[PDB]
Amino acid sequence: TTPLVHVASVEKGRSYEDFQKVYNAIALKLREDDEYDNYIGYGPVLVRLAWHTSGTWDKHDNTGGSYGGTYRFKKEFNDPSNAGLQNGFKFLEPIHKEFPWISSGDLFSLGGVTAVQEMQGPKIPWRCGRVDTPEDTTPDNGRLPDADKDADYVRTFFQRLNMNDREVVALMGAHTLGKTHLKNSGYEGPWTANNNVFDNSFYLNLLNEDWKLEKNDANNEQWDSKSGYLQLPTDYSLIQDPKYLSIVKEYANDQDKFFKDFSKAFEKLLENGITFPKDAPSPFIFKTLEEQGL
Ligand code: HEM
Ligand SMILES: [K+]
Repeated sequence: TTPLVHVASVEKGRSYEDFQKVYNAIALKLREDDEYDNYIGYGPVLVRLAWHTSGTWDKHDNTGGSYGGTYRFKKEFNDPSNAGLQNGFKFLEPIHKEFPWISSGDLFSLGGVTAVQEMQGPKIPWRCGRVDTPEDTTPDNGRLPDADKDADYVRTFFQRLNMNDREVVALMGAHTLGKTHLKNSGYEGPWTANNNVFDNSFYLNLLNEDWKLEKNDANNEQWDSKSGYLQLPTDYSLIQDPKYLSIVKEYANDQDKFFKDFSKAFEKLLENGITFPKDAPSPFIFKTLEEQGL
Protein backbone atom coordinates (compact mmCIF):
# COMPACT_ATOMS: atom_id res chain seq x y z
CA THR A 1 0.00 0.00 0.00
CA THR A 2 1.18 3.51 -0.88
CA PRO A 3 3.03 5.27 2.01
CA LEU A 4 0.97 7.68 4.10
CA VAL A 5 1.92 11.27 4.79
CA HIS A 6 1.37 12.40 8.39
CA VAL A 7 0.79 16.14 8.61
CA ALA A 8 1.19 17.70 12.05
CA SER A 9 -2.09 19.28 13.17
CA VAL A 10 -1.96 21.55 16.22
CA GLU A 11 -4.53 20.64 18.86
CA LYS A 12 -7.29 23.21 18.22
CA GLY A 13 -6.39 26.64 19.57
CA ARG A 14 -3.51 25.40 21.73
CA SER A 15 -0.19 27.20 22.06
CA TYR A 16 3.07 27.13 24.04
CA GLU A 17 1.36 27.97 27.34
CA ASP A 18 -0.98 24.97 27.08
CA PHE A 19 1.87 22.53 26.52
CA GLN A 20 4.02 24.07 29.26
CA LYS A 21 1.13 23.26 31.60
CA VAL A 22 1.17 19.62 30.49
CA TYR A 23 4.95 19.60 30.91
CA ASN A 24 4.52 21.04 34.41
CA ALA A 25 1.93 18.42 35.40
CA ILE A 26 4.25 15.63 34.24
CA ALA A 27 7.24 17.22 36.00
CA LEU A 28 5.29 17.70 39.23
CA LYS A 29 4.13 14.08 39.21
CA LEU A 30 7.72 12.96 38.55
CA ARG A 31 8.77 14.82 41.68
CA GLU A 32 5.84 13.45 43.70
CA ASP A 33 6.01 9.74 42.84
CA ASP A 34 9.66 9.38 43.89
CA GLU A 35 9.47 5.86 45.35
CA TYR A 36 8.92 4.02 42.05
CA ASP A 37 11.57 1.43 41.13
CA ASN A 38 13.52 1.66 44.40
CA TYR A 39 13.49 5.46 44.31
CA ILE A 40 14.77 5.81 40.75
CA GLY A 41 11.54 7.60 39.87
CA TYR A 42 9.50 7.42 36.65
CA GLY A 43 12.01 9.50 34.71
CA PRO A 44 13.81 6.61 32.93
CA VAL A 45 10.71 4.61 31.99
CA LEU A 46 9.07 7.73 30.51
CA VAL A 47 12.15 8.29 28.34
CA ARG A 48 12.06 4.66 27.21
CA LEU A 49 8.34 4.94 26.48
CA ALA A 50 8.97 7.99 24.28
CA TRP A 51 11.69 6.11 22.41
CA HIS A 52 9.81 2.83 21.93
CA THR A 53 6.66 4.58 20.74
CA SER A 54 8.82 6.45 18.21
CA GLY A 55 11.27 3.64 17.41
CA THR A 56 8.77 1.52 15.48
CA TRP A 57 9.16 3.88 12.52
CA ASP A 58 10.24 2.53 9.14
CA LYS A 59 11.65 5.17 6.79
CA HIS A 60 10.80 2.97 3.80
CA ASP A 61 7.00 3.27 4.06
CA ASN A 62 6.45 5.70 6.96
CA THR A 63 4.65 3.06 9.04
CA GLY A 64 4.99 3.11 12.82
CA GLY A 65 6.45 6.21 14.44
CA SER A 66 5.30 8.62 17.16
CA TYR A 67 2.55 10.29 15.12
CA GLY A 68 -0.32 7.88 15.74
CA GLY A 69 0.17 7.12 19.44
CA THR A 70 -0.67 3.50 18.69
CA TYR A 71 0.91 2.16 21.89
CA ARG A 72 -2.54 2.66 23.44
CA PHE A 73 -3.66 -0.42 21.48
CA LYS A 74 -3.08 -3.95 22.83
CA LYS A 75 -0.96 -5.29 19.96
CA GLU A 76 1.75 -2.69 20.62
CA PHE A 77 1.05 -2.39 24.35
CA ASN A 78 1.77 -6.13 24.66
CA ASP A 79 4.86 -6.16 22.44
CA PRO A 80 7.44 -8.26 24.32
CA SER A 81 9.92 -5.49 23.48
CA ASN A 82 7.72 -3.10 25.49
CA ALA A 83 7.54 -5.14 28.70
CA GLY A 84 7.61 -2.71 31.62
CA LEU A 85 6.44 0.37 29.74
CA GLN A 86 2.95 -0.15 31.16
CA ASN A 87 4.34 1.62 34.24
CA GLY A 88 5.06 4.71 32.16
CA PHE A 89 1.64 4.60 30.53
CA LYS A 90 -0.09 4.29 33.90
CA PHE A 91 1.91 7.28 35.15
CA LEU A 92 0.62 9.36 32.23
CA GLU A 93 -3.03 8.33 32.68
CA PRO A 94 -3.89 11.05 35.22
CA ILE A 95 -2.02 13.58 33.09
CA HIS A 96 -4.10 12.70 30.03
CA LYS A 97 -7.26 12.83 32.14
CA GLU A 98 -6.47 16.39 33.21
CA PHE A 99 -5.50 17.41 29.67
CA PRO A 100 -7.80 15.26 27.48
CA TRP A 101 -7.19 17.54 24.49
CA ILE A 102 -3.60 16.43 23.88
CA SER A 103 -3.03 13.57 21.43
CA SER A 104 -1.53 10.29 22.65
CA GLY A 105 1.54 10.71 20.46
CA ASP A 106 2.15 14.22 21.76
CA LEU A 107 1.80 13.00 25.34
CA PHE A 108 4.11 9.98 24.92
CA SER A 109 6.84 12.08 23.29
CA LEU A 110 6.39 15.07 25.62
CA GLY A 111 6.72 12.64 28.51
CA GLY A 112 10.21 11.73 27.33
CA VAL A 113 11.23 15.35 26.78
CA THR A 114 9.97 16.36 30.22
CA ALA A 115 11.78 13.49 31.93
CA VAL A 116 15.12 14.28 30.28
CA GLN A 117 14.95 17.98 31.19
CA GLU A 118 13.74 17.41 34.74
CA MET A 119 16.59 14.94 35.28
CA GLN A 120 19.02 17.77 34.48
CA GLY A 121 19.53 16.75 30.87
CA PRO A 122 19.75 19.04 27.84
CA LYS A 123 16.81 21.11 26.66
CA ILE A 124 15.02 19.23 23.89
CA PRO A 125 12.91 21.29 21.45
CA TRP A 126 9.50 19.66 21.02
CA ARG A 127 6.78 20.17 18.41
CA CYS A 128 3.08 19.43 18.81
CA GLY A 129 0.67 18.14 16.20
CA ARG A 130 0.73 14.35 16.35
CA VAL A 131 -2.75 12.95 15.64
CA ASP A 132 -4.20 9.68 16.95
CA THR A 133 -4.71 7.07 14.23
CA PRO A 134 -6.93 3.90 14.19
CA GLU A 135 -6.02 0.58 15.80
CA ASP A 136 -5.37 -0.94 12.36
CA THR A 137 -2.43 1.46 11.90
CA THR A 138 -0.63 -0.08 14.88
CA PRO A 139 2.73 -1.52 13.75
CA ASP A 140 3.37 -5.24 14.31
CA ASN A 141 5.78 -6.32 17.05
CA GLY A 142 9.41 -6.90 16.13
CA ARG A 143 10.50 -3.41 15.08
CA LEU A 144 12.37 -2.62 18.29
CA PRO A 145 16.01 -3.79 18.71
CA ASP A 146 17.40 -6.99 20.25
CA ALA A 147 20.08 -6.58 22.93
CA ASP A 148 22.12 -9.74 22.25
CA LYS A 149 23.65 -8.50 18.99
CA ASP A 150 26.83 -6.79 17.76
CA ALA A 151 27.89 -3.47 16.23
CA ASP A 152 26.92 -4.52 12.71
CA TYR A 153 23.39 -5.31 13.90
CA VAL A 154 23.14 -1.99 15.75
CA ARG A 155 24.37 0.02 12.76
CA THR A 156 22.02 -1.72 10.33
CA PHE A 157 19.06 -1.55 12.70
CA PHE A 158 19.25 2.22 13.15
CA GLN A 159 19.52 2.86 9.42
CA ARG A 160 15.80 2.04 9.32
CA LEU A 161 15.30 5.01 11.65
CA ASN A 162 17.57 7.15 9.45
CA MET A 163 20.22 7.49 12.17
CA ASN A 164 23.96 7.59 11.43
CA ASP A 165 26.87 6.54 13.64
CA ARG A 166 26.96 9.76 15.68
CA GLU A 167 23.20 9.73 16.22
CA VAL A 168 23.27 6.09 17.30
CA VAL A 169 26.06 6.57 19.85
CA ALA A 170 24.38 9.69 21.25
CA LEU A 171 20.95 8.04 21.53
CA MET A 172 22.39 5.00 23.31
CA GLY A 173 23.64 7.42 25.95
CA ALA A 174 20.10 7.43 27.32
CA HIS A 175 21.17 4.25 29.10
CA THR A 176 22.79 6.63 31.57
CA LEU A 177 19.22 6.44 32.91
CA GLY A 178 17.34 3.68 34.72
CA LYS A 179 18.19 -0.01 34.60
CA THR A 180 17.32 -3.38 33.12
CA HIS A 181 14.81 -5.54 35.02
CA LEU A 182 15.15 -9.32 34.62
CA LYS A 183 11.36 -9.73 34.58
CA ASN A 184 10.95 -7.29 31.68
CA SER A 185 13.83 -8.00 29.32
CA GLY A 186 15.91 -10.89 30.63
CA TYR A 187 18.66 -8.53 31.78
CA GLU A 188 19.33 -7.21 35.28
CA GLY A 189 21.28 -4.24 36.58
CA PRO A 190 21.80 -0.48 36.07
CA TRP A 191 24.33 1.21 33.77
CA THR A 192 25.07 3.98 36.27
CA ALA A 193 24.82 4.72 40.00
CA ASN A 194 23.14 8.11 39.54
CA ASN A 195 20.52 6.65 37.22
CA ASN A 196 17.90 9.39 37.51
CA VAL A 197 20.45 12.06 36.55
CA PHE A 198 20.99 12.62 32.83
CA ASP A 199 24.75 12.84 32.24
CA ASN A 200 27.55 11.19 30.26
CA SER A 201 28.28 8.54 32.90
CA PHE A 202 27.16 5.76 30.54
CA TYR A 203 30.17 6.43 28.31
CA LEU A 204 32.63 6.91 31.17
CA ASN A 205 31.53 3.62 32.75
CA LEU A 206 31.78 1.76 29.44
CA LEU A 207 35.34 3.06 28.94
CA ASN A 208 36.67 2.93 32.50
CA GLU A 209 35.11 -0.08 34.24
CA ASP A 210 36.65 -3.55 34.14
CA TRP A 211 34.06 -5.65 32.30
CA LYS A 212 33.41 -9.40 32.42
CA LEU A 213 31.09 -11.20 30.00
CA GLU A 214 28.81 -13.17 32.33
CA LYS A 215 25.42 -14.88 32.23
CA ASN A 216 22.54 -13.49 34.29
CA ASP A 217 19.78 -15.50 35.95
CA ALA A 218 17.80 -15.54 32.69
CA ASN A 219 20.68 -17.36 30.98
CA ASN A 220 21.53 -14.32 28.85
CA GLU A 221 24.99 -12.79 28.48
CA GLN A 222 25.71 -9.29 29.74
CA TRP A 223 28.91 -7.46 30.64
CA ASP A 224 29.26 -6.88 34.38
CA SER A 225 31.59 -4.71 36.46
CA LYS A 226 32.47 -5.30 40.11
CA SER A 227 31.01 -1.84 40.73
CA GLY A 228 27.60 -3.38 40.12
CA TYR A 229 26.96 -2.04 36.62
CA LEU A 230 26.13 -3.70 33.32
CA GLN A 231 26.49 -3.10 29.60
CA LEU A 232 24.28 -5.01 27.16
CA PRO A 233 26.05 -6.74 24.27
CA THR A 234 24.70 -3.96 22.04
CA ASP A 235 26.07 -1.27 24.40
CA TYR A 236 29.46 -2.94 24.58
CA SER A 237 29.56 -3.12 20.78
CA LEU A 238 30.08 0.65 20.87
CA ILE A 239 33.67 0.10 22.00
CA GLN A 240 34.25 -3.04 19.93
CA ASP A 241 33.60 -1.15 16.68
CA PRO A 242 36.37 1.41 15.95
CA LYS A 243 34.03 4.02 14.46
CA TYR A 244 31.67 3.85 17.43
CA LEU A 245 34.61 3.84 19.86
CA SER A 246 35.87 7.24 18.70
CA ILE A 247 32.46 8.80 19.33
CA VAL A 248 32.12 7.10 22.72
CA LYS A 249 35.45 8.67 23.72
CA GLU A 250 34.29 12.04 22.41
CA TYR A 251 31.16 12.06 24.58
CA ALA A 252 33.02 10.73 27.63
CA ASN A 253 35.30 13.76 27.33
CA ASP A 254 32.78 16.47 26.42
CA GLN A 255 29.57 16.66 28.44
CA ASP A 256 28.27 19.64 26.44
CA LYS A 257 28.86 17.96 23.07
CA PHE A 258 26.91 14.91 24.22
CA PHE A 259 24.04 17.09 25.44
CA LYS A 260 23.84 18.99 22.15
CA ASP A 261 24.05 15.85 20.00
CA PHE A 262 21.59 13.89 22.15
CA SER A 263 19.10 16.76 22.04
CA LYS A 264 19.17 16.86 18.24
CA ALA A 265 19.02 13.08 17.81
CA PHE A 266 16.22 12.66 20.35
CA GLU A 267 14.06 15.37 18.76
CA LYS A 268 14.69 13.78 15.36
CA LEU A 269 13.69 10.37 16.73
CA LEU A 270 10.46 11.80 18.15
CA GLU A 271 9.67 13.61 14.90
CA ASN A 272 10.50 10.91 12.32
CA GLY A 273 7.60 10.34 9.93
CA ILE A 274 5.94 13.68 10.66
CA THR A 275 5.48 16.41 8.07
CA PHE A 276 5.41 19.87 9.63
CA PRO A 277 3.62 22.57 7.60
CA LYS A 278 5.80 25.54 6.65
CA ASP A 279 3.49 27.67 8.79
CA ALA A 280 3.44 25.32 11.78
CA PRO A 281 4.58 26.86 15.07
CA SER A 282 8.30 26.83 15.83
CA PRO A 283 9.56 24.06 18.15
CA PHE A 284 8.76 24.64 21.82
CA ILE A 285 11.49 24.75 24.46
CA PHE A 286 9.88 24.22 27.85
CA LYS A 287 11.17 25.67 31.09
CA THR A 288 11.93 23.20 33.86
CA LEU A 289 10.09 23.37 37.17
CA GLU A 290 13.34 24.70 38.64
CA GLU A 291 13.62 27.49 36.07
CA GLN A 292 10.03 28.49 36.88
CA GLY A 293 10.60 28.44 40.63
CA LEU A 294 7.95 25.73 40.94
C1 HEM B 1 20.46 -1.29 20.41
C2 HEM B 1 19.50 -0.41 21.03
C3 HEM B 1 18.91 -0.59 22.30
C4 HEM B 1 18.68 -1.75 22.95
C5 HEM B 1 18.96 -3.17 22.45
C6 HEM B 1 18.08 -1.42 24.22
C7 HEM B 1 17.74 -2.34 25.20
C8 HEM B 1 17.22 -2.03 26.45
C9 HEM B 1 16.89 -3.00 27.47
C10 HEM B 1 17.04 -4.51 27.35
C11 HEM B 1 16.43 -2.30 28.54
C12 HEM B 1 15.90 -2.88 29.84
C13 HEM B 1 14.38 -2.87 29.93
C14 HEM B 1 13.87 -3.45 31.23
O1 HEM B 1 14.25 -4.59 31.56
O2 HEM B 1 13.09 -2.77 31.92
C15 HEM B 1 16.51 -0.90 28.20
C16 HEM B 1 16.16 0.14 29.06
C17 HEM B 1 16.16 1.49 28.74
N1 HEM B 1 16.48 2.00 27.50
FE1 HEM B 1 17.36 1.00 25.97
N2 HEM B 1 17.92 -0.06 24.32
C18 HEM B 1 18.40 0.47 23.14
C19 HEM B 1 18.37 1.82 22.80
C20 HEM B 1 17.87 2.85 23.60
C21 HEM B 1 17.67 4.22 23.15
C22 HEM B 1 18.03 4.74 21.75
C23 HEM B 1 17.06 4.88 24.17
C24 HEM B 1 16.53 6.18 24.16
C25 HEM B 1 17.13 7.37 23.58
C26 HEM B 1 16.96 3.95 25.28
C27 HEM B 1 16.47 4.26 26.54
C28 HEM B 1 16.27 3.36 27.59
C29 HEM B 1 15.93 3.72 28.95
C30 HEM B 1 15.72 5.15 29.46
C31 HEM B 1 15.88 2.57 29.66
C32 HEM B 1 15.59 2.42 31.18
C33 HEM B 1 14.15 2.00 31.45
C34 HEM B 1 13.82 1.87 32.93
O3 HEM B 1 14.73 2.05 33.78
O4 HEM B 1 12.65 1.60 33.24
N3 HEM B 1 17.35 2.69 24.86
N4 HEM B 1 16.95 -0.76 26.90
K1 LIG C 1 23.60 8.64 35.01
